[PDB]
Amino acid sequence: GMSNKFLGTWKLVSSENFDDYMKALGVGLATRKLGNLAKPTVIISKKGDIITIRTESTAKNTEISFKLGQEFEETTADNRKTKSIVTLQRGSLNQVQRWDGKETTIKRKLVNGKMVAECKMKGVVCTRIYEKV
Ligand SMILES: CCCCCCCCCCCCCCCC(=O)O
Ligand SMILES: [Cl-]
Repeated sequence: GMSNKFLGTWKLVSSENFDDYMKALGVGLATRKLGNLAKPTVIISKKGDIITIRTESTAKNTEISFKLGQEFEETTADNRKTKSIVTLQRGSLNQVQRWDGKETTIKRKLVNGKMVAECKMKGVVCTRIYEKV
C-alpha cells in the first residue's frame, strides 16, 4: 500500500496554472481568488486500512477518508459532490473525482522528497509542489 513517506504535514510552496484548472472545473471568481491566494497545509495520515487527506487554509478546510481502490462520496472545496477513487500507481497516489459525467484527476507523487501534485481537468494541467514540515 501507500508509502509511509507520504504520511505527515505538507505545505504548499509552488503552484503553476491553478487558475485555469479552477476555470476548467467551473469555479467562480470569488472562490478562484481564494484558491490562488491560499497556501494550504495538506495532512496525510493512515489508520488501519483508511487513509485521510486533510487540507487546511485560512479560508477553507477539507477532509477525505478512504480505502485505496474503493469509491467514496466527496464534497470538494468548491462544493462539487463527487464520487471519488484513490489508486496507487508506481508510487503515485492518484485521485479521480467524477460528477455529472465529468472527471478530474489529482496525482500525488514524491520527487526528491517533495510532494508534487498534478491536477488535470479537460486536459488543463496544474502542478502544485509541497514541502514536508
Ligand atoms: C484549500 C484549497 C483552496 C480553496 C479554493 C477552493 C476552490 C478550488 C478547489 C478545487 C480543487 C483543489 C485541488 C487541490 C490539489 C492539491 O492538493 O494541491
Ligand atoms: Cl492559506
